[PDB]
Amino acid sequence: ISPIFQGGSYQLNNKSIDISSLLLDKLSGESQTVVMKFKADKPNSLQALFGLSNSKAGFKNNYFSIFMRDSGEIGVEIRDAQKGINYLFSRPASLWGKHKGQAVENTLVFVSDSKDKTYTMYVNGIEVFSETVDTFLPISNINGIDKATLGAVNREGKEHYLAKGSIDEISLFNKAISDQEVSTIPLSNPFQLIFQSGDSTQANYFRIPTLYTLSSGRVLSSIDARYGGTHDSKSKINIATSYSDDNGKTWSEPIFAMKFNDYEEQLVYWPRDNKLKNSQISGSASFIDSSIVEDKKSGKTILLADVMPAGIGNNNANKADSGFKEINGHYYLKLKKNGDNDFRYTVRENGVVYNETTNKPTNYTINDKYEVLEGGKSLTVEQYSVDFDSGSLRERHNGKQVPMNVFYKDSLFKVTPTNYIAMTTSQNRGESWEQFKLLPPFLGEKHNGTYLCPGQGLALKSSNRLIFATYTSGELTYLISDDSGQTWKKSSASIPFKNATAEAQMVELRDGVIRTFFRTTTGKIAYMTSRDSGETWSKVSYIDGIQQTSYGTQVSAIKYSQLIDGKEAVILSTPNSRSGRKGGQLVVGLVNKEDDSIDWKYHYDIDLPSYGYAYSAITELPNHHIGVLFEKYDSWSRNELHLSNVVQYIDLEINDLT
Ligand SMILES: O=S(=O)(O)CCNCC1CCCCC1
Repeated sequence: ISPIFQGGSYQLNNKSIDISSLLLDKLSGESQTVVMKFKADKPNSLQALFGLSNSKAGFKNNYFSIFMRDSGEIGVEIRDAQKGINYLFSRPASLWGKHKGQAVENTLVFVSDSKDKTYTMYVNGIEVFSETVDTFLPISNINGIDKATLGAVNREGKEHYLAKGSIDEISLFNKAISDQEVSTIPLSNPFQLIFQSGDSTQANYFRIPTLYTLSSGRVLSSIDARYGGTHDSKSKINIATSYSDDNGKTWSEPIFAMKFNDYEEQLVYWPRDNKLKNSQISGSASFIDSSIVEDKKSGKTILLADVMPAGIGNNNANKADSGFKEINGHYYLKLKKNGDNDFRYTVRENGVVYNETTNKPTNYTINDKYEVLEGGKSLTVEQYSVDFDSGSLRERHNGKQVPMNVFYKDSLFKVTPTNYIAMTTSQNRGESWEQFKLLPPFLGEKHNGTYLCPGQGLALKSSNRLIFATYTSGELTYLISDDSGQTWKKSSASIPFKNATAEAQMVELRDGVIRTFFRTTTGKIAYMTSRDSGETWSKVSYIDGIQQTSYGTQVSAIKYSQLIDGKEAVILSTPNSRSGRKGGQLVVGLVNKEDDSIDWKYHYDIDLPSYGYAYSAITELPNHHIGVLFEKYDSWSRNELHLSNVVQYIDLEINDLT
């Protein structure tokens, strides 16, 4: 259908533009669509892009607005004091501000559908909210509307919520356009999606991105596919992967690298209201925080992640138990059988379940998928599904049988309720993944596993050495393999912190010389150095010129292949803010060959200082461009939980950064 009104190139310079005579008499019927292409790289704190109001004295609360905040939040108000209606719908972190220093043209589509009684907002091709109401308020049925306004709302004759920005194009339709029609509207997106709601993972949420460039030229990404909102474990979370063979222009449909099936893969809209938002899937096993490296020698791609048994997360994990029993120099996985108070079993060689009290093998075995067999026959459990149909979160059996896994709630034999690290490998560069295997304890029988640092492992350039950083209380614990990941040893580097989330990423400054950058509790990013390929580590120092919050945020880092200003270069990706997870930057450091110190010379702004930026992944793409996959929202904020499609990918060139 043709638009009833269309205008363009409006500059919003803290002065409203009146379009009443062009639009108001054209509005008819109870359904409308607004399509608006707009820029705002220096927004006010709160500003209206579009308003329909009763501007008469005594009717200040009779209006419709489309508004934004300098946080990147988008929203609408629909109000009529006579009808007693005051709707306010919004979602944080919905907008772009700048990309490569130029203002981004955001494409906004707002559908007011009277038949459905639903208000739906899309920005940049992403649905950010869809709200169904009991009593529908058509945007043009507001009592006494007499002004149509761009860049403010006219209330009682005055300009409220003045906007700074521009509207390149605005169209209105006297119809609620269908989802199919919305999808045909052209976009000018500065970003891509690799993982997204509705894809093959069927997760509605995603966190903790990784990127790694393989020697073939293929670029690989992994991620937490989070089902029960954006919550850390305890929850349902799988590790998913996708790859690109064209320098990041397109990406394969995701597959899983690690997955559990005790709960259904459900695409669920997790509630965002204050009463329900902390609802958390509490009976599911999960994976969380993945990291990838490529092994030159074997050709294998190796991926590690934390594993959490049913109902377990960092919070309630059995500290003081590895989950393993050491028996004459070997670690065996412990099991507790239904009805016992203690863990009287171990998993011996060939998956044989052994009774530690009677010292006899049982007629139970654990296969390579950690599934329980009895007399060689596969046992099963019934799968759970989740719903909020009763007004609160419900977890219940759904009629479907799946293999009984020792990480599951319903399993006859259960592992120790603590955190583990698992490893999987791919021999076809991410096209498929082998069944995962648990790594052994590294810090003793009665110490819970260390926590994997998400992002990349490190493959040393002049040897076969592989290193994955992990952390625990009081130290970074580096896991080192010289045999393609078949065996691992630890290298402990104490840090002056108790219980910090010390997420660490490494760069090889030169042969044998490793610099590790890591998150702390001090508001500054820290670093340490190894000059012997990770055997021993320096004391801790801190980077100046970058701010983090007290709780900190994961940081990613690479050694760039090409010289910059004649020097070896490291690139760092992090929020640069003392206030929240926002103000995303790539910081380019030039290495001083004399002393290995780094001159942090260039700071590239990913988007606005006030716009969200949390966990991130960076890689040098085969064409020497930089790929960034990152959480474009404040993933700490309790106001920004459970947003869909905020993990986004962008392509940059080195000249963009300098
Ligand atoms: O809250 S954030 O800093 O965004 C994420 C922190 N996750 C913590 C970590 C999760 C997996 C293993 C236990 C600890």
